[PDB]
Amino acid sequence: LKVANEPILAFSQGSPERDALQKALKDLKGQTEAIPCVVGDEEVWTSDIQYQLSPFNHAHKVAKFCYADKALLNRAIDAALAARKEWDLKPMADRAQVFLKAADMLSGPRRAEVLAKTMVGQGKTVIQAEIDAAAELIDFFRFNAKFAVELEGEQPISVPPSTNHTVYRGLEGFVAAISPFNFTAIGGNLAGAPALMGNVVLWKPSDTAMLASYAVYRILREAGLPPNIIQFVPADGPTFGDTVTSSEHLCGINFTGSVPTFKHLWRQVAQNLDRFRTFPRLAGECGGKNFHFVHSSADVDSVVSGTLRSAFEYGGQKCSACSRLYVPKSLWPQIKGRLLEEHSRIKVGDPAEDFGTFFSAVIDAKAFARIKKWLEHARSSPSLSILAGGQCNESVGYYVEPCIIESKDPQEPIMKEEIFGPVLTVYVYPDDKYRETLKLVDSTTSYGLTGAVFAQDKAIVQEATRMLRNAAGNFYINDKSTGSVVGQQPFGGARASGTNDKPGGPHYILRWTSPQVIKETHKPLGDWRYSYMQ
Amino acid sequence: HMLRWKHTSSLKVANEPILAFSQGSPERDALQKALKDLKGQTEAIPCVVGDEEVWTSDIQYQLSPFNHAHKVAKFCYADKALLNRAIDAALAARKEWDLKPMADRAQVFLKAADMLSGPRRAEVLAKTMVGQGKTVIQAEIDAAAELIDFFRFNAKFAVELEGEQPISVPPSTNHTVYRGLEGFVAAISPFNFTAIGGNLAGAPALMGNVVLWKPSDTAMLASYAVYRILREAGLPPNIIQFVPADGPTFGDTVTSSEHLCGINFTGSVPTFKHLWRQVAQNLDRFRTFPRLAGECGGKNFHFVHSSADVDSVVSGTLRSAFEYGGQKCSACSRLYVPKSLWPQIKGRLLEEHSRIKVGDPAEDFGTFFSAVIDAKAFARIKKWLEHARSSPSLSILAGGQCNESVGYYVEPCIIESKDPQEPIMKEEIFGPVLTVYVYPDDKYRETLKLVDSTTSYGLTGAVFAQDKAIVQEATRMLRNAAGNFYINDKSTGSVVGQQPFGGARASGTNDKPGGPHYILRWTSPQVIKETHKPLGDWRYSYMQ
Repeated sequence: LKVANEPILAFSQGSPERDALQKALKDLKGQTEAIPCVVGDEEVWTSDIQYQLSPFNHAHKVAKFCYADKALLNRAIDAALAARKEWDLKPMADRAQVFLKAADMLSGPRRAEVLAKTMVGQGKTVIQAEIDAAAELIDFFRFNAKFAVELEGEQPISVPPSTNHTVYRGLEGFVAAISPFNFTAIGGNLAGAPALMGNVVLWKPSDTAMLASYAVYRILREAGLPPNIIQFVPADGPTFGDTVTSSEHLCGINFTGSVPTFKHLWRQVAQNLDRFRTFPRLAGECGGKNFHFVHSSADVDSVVSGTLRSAFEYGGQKCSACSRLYVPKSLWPQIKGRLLEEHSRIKVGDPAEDFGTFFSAVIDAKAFARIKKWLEHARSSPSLSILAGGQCNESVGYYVEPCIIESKDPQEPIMKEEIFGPVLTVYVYPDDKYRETLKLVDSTTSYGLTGAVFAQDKAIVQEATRMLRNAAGNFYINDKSTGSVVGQQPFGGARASGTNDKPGGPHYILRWTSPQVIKETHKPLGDWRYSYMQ
Repeated sequence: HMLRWKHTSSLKVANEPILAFSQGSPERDALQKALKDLKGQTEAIPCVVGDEEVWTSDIQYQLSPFNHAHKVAKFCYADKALLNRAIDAALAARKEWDLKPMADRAQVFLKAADMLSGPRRAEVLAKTMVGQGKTVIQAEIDAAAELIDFFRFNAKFAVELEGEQPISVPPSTNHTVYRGLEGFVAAISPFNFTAIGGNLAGAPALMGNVVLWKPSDTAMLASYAVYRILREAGLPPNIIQFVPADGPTFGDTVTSSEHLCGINFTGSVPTFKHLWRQVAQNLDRFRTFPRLAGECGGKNFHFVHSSADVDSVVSGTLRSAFEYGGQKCSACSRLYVPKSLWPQIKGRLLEEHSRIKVGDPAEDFGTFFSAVIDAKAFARIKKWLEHARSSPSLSILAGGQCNESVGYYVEPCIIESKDPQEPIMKEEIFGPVLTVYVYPDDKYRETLKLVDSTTSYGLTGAVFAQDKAIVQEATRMLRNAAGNFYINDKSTGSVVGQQPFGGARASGTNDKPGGPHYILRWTSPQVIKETHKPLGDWRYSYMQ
């Protein structure tokens, strides 16, 4: 199966895509969608009513949904389990066709819709929605389809008089998919990739991405996904976790989110290990405290633009966002001056009404409060100085200005802890301490997700690459630490950053299949004795 | 381009040929000599950390299963201090080993494979026969063929994996580095296959990991032989630490280290679950999330349809149930037979049964299988034989005796159950004990469901049938009852590269050692993107 990456559109004035997106945005203005839980084809409402708010205008309730209770979740499990055998017995190609059709729909007639719902519901600007809800999701669907179809061609050796064949079975049981607010595409992949491999899934989408998540769900159903293969089950986090880890039929958890939550689920599975019919597979992509490391030979313009984008795009709400910048003293006057000047030109505002907006409000009240706590810490710490930004205002939306901080302490808590907000901390190191500082990049935090080195000196790049081998699972030379592209930079890292199953690459789907090998022998067997025994 | 990437190589390997050991053959003469080399000998096997041979006070003996007066090895359990010293030294060796080209790491295993194939073949076979109680052919498919195949095929899979690279588009170049896991891996191997110990420790090492290998007490002699061959083949010090130990003690120590990054386990389900829980308990101490791999037991079936070839059923079932005393994770322990064929099959099984020779595999090559592994195994099997006599649902059709005066000798035993849910149909015995359930022909479908639902396991199984429609139906119905499924062949004897081995349900994590994907559990890939042009502005054109 031949596939290539979905083009990223330019959205120039008067372009078809810009016109379509403007209309789709208008289609959502003032609208609230009532989004039910979906079990099979049944739309189910509980009394546990919840609302998703537009981050940049929280008066706008973009969706009303509800939390599935334990009983509803248990029903969803039973219904899914009953549909699994037939789905798993379907040829891989037939299952792939659903995702390829969904991809075509997202590429064309549904593009504007999913972009708009991601913009209005999650607070993304045009381009951030485009690389996510369109390109990345489309790529996940097309590339995983290719990988899965080609996996069936990975067959063992047959020697006469026997024929051997590997059957890539889905896992027996159900998979729980738990997706984060920050990428529409990640939800699609967490539920979609296991389903592609013959699994059935309870999908708990993020509250704060409900609108776009349901849009993806409906597209999958319209593209031909049968009932009870993916159940759409928003729920209270703990309740969902407690329920799925209590079922003897749990066979996997596909998680993206916080370290402590993933650890909790892992421990719940371990506590209940004697109840399960098989050993559940846990996949978890968690956060990072990602670096941009600058050598004195760096191209300053690239450092500045790459760092502004990595640190501040989508309000810094990326697992891969740069939050610690290491700069040699010799380059600091240039980089400081340029960062502060460009900072003053960044527009924070309504991304639907003003396409000039660089980034918008953070996701919700809780994120706003957490980020404010870090800004307050930056105003308190003896080693920290806010160079620019630091303002926030939640009267209309959850607006946090981009903030640039200098730390005199390379080990300050702000250098170690993931904020998930538009907060960049800079540490200036003496040029003659480059090596010691590279070691600090590696040793300071608990994370291992992304990092970049900016340098134009080959020996330096080779040395830094070797030294930072385990400091970053996605490592960048002269580029920003965010924006991995499916099939080009498979994404993930180790240390505390998760299990590193590399979604976006060819091996990810292997976590969602439990292979069976069939040997058929075409001639009757001989005696049980062996010739040497005579 | 500041980073330059090498062309990846390819590797041509094929399965190691099984030798015939005919009279007057060089391999038979060599094996006889190697067996004589062991007669009356006790090897003192130390712990090895780096290149240092270390002894502790916890002295242990390995006995020859068929002559337990013969202590084939004296070894010792590493204490917690020594295990922690081994961890420290392995960790200090890891970065250099991980940075070695995959092809250089592969060379060690290819050299070891050649040594095992040729000059060391008789040695590892003899040590497996004498120490684990295997017959010639069981040792051959194991200590030679399978171990050699693991080393060669995994080397091929690993070298070729580096050719799996992502797409690059201007202005950037993307490359995947297949890093070893950061930390150490604990490998915990079982008594029943010499080859499994080699794979459990060796596969992670091949992928740039460092390993503490706790071999099975009852396979110490052969295991140390493999370890020595690896070192001789060029494995550097501190890459695989040879550390026999008390099982609980070993598990407590490795799961208490912040640097644990994997456990590669084959053995009992309860032990695997215990380790899994210990890792979960210590989750907050680890630098990264440890990867647990576990292959555990089965309760494997041969299912017979009325259309089956009777002779194939009988011979395949006798081998599956009784070879190596049924001490295989894949051994047939439940036989389902249709009433129409039971008179023929029963007659044949009983006749052939009476011809099975149990005895000393070193002294008498006529031996079909020998003693079970140890006193513990003997005791357990004895209790099951007693259960068969006591249970009103069970009847012993053949065998049923045992004698531990010289070796742990158990006759092959065939039992009929009238109850398809009898405990003996559910619980793994790991002994030469076959249970048969006879079902009415017209209930074959209902009976297929019973095959699927009766046990907690999903490892191996076979269907014997000449009807295509039936084979297709059974194959669909039994999809999750067996990770290795056989049509008209016995349920044991998977061959590397041909039948990748493993199963789910209670039988383990099913990572399919023997196949091309197993090595992926032991690498944590990094992707490097190098961009070759300056970046532009931070703004985008649509924002204008």
